[PDB]
Amino acid sequence: SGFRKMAFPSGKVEGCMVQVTCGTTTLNGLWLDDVVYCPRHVICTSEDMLNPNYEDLLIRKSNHNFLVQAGNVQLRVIGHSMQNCVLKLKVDTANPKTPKYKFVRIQPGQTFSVLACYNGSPSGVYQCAMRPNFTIKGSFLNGSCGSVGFNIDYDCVSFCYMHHMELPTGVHAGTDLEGNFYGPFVDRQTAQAAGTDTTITVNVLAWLYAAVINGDRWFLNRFTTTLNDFNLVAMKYNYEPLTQDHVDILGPLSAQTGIAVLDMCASLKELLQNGMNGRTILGSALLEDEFTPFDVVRQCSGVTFQ
Amino acid sequence: SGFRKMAFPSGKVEGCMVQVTCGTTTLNGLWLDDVVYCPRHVICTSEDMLNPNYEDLLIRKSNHNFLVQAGNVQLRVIGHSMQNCVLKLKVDTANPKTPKYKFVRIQPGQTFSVLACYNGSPSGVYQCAMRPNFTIKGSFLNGSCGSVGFNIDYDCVSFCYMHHMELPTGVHAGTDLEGNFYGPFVDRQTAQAAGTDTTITVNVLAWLYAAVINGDRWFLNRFTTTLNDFNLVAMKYNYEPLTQDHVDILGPLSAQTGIAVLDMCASLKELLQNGMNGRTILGSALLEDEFTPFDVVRQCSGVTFQ
Ligand SMILES: *[C@@H]1CC(=O)N(CC)C1=O
Ligand SMILES: *[C@@H]1CC(=O)N(CC)C1=O
Ligand SMILES: *[C@H]1CC(=O)N(CC)C1=O
Ligand SMILES: *[C@H]1CC(=O)N(CC)C1=O
Repeated sequence: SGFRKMAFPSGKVEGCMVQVTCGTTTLNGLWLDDVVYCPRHVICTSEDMLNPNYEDLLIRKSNHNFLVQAGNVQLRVIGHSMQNCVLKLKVDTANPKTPKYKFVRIQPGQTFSVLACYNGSPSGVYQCAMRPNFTIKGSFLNGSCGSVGFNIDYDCVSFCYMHHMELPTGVHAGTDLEGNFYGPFVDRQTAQAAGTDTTITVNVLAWLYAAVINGDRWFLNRFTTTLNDFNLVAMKYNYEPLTQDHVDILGPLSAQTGIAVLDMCASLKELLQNGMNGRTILGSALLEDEFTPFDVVRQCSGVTFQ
Repeated sequence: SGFRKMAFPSGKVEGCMVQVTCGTTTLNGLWLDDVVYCPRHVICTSEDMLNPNYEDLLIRKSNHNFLVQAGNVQLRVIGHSMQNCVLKLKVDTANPKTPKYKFVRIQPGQTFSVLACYNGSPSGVYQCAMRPNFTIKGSFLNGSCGSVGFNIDYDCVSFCYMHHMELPTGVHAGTDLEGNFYGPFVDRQTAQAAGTDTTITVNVLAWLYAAVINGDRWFLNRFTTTLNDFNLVAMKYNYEPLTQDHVDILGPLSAQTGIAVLDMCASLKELLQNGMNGRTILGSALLEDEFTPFDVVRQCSGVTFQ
């Protein structure tokens, strides 16, 4: 037993990370088959990034202005094109270590692992959640753009995120692997505001179930509320409203622990109004919303991957 | 910027994990060169584990009673021996993916990554700290024994931990790769008590420096204390005493931020007596002691590995 903010094993992703240089700008790219994917602002200079005209900038570039290195092995660029906010560089070699993979656009509240990289080389791995305002609260230094986020399904990698920028507020924004930004952000250096960040209620609930599974039950109370009246309290504290799909997703956690979703909601209700009063839950003095119901089930049953 | 509890990339370790079976007991082993390392309680039955006589049990076993699988590839066991609490199985094949590696016995308070495994297959990765009482607070289910903890130094893996058992209290105990337990635990199913768990003061201090680096400075106060008088407060709250080596290790964090170690100690002093009063620091409502000074420097400068 025990409970940890666990990330997916990163081995299959390490072998896909390359270093992309264009001009004096260097960042990370993702090498699958014979295509290298990277942020298109790699073609920007320091001055260009305030008001970049990407089509006009991309015109001045030819295949040989792009240097791609995979460790010590040089790749040769044969074609290049812009798909939304990512560049696709066709190279002469297919990545031998290309894993079975898929591109996926995740939804707010889902979780994934980030492999933070510099100069094409892997630095560290952490788990995080797509916030409801389509940002992530990550850990990125200069040079980490093109680092990717991913899930693993047995032997299959699902790439869902590419890092593009840090907002003046210290949070992080990026795209899917087709280059569409998550959220209303653009790849230019201007003031851009994220919305109100809210708490992911269904994840908190999944975490309470994890805590019951692991011996923390002090917060269980003898009260039963309704969905309307919980959501009425939820909205007051900047919590995402709970819907029926959310209750359905929690069904197996309900079944394994004998506690109805609505009863768990009533416990959360009380913590929101009264607080935790110094106590802790699974080690934490705050409510935690970076585990999905699937994460809890995976962790508490020991799902593995190739 | 930002700050995350980051783990090391696990790729180099994934390729070393095999599945070891003896009788009906299956667990994980570590395959480096032509030796497989695993917990010796693999040779125990369900009844044996209360009062195991390992030498007498190991006598009834021969090379062919040990089945080692690396994915679908079977390994053949040629020799076998017991070194303290680990078994060493000599196999006929050297692991092709053997990375440059070293065995190391870490000290309490150092951190490392755990690759949690089942049936020889990688499940997930998390960072943790060796507590001062030589336990770790991990996330392990039945079948995870022989999972290992490790650090990476550029292209070199430092194995420091092998998982052996969960205590009746829900915490986790294990050995180095030479089979010596960390702490006074034995590999038998009896009540074993860990000592008092204390907080790792030098790590907390490193984390305060990280927080100053990332914009959290509300806890900075205009007070200066002495080492004796801080330690006198430290011991009252179950904090590890601070020594001069500890102050020396923090020197570069002091230099980069302009804040003297002793001044930071005085800030911590106040949080210990007064609390955080609802506020948070780097996202957390508790003081955090699972980052070493080296972790903070690595994260805040973007150190990478092969
Ligand atoms: C993994 C491998 C693959 O092609 N798929 C299809 C959806 C996977 O899920
Ligand atoms: C990594 C590779 C190796 O043999 N060493 C010696 C200490 C390392 O640090
Ligand atoms: C990485 C991401 C980013 O914004 N830059 C500046 C050009 C990088 O190099
Ligand atoms: C893994 C670790 C442990 O104690 N067991 C029971 C025999 C395992 O199989």
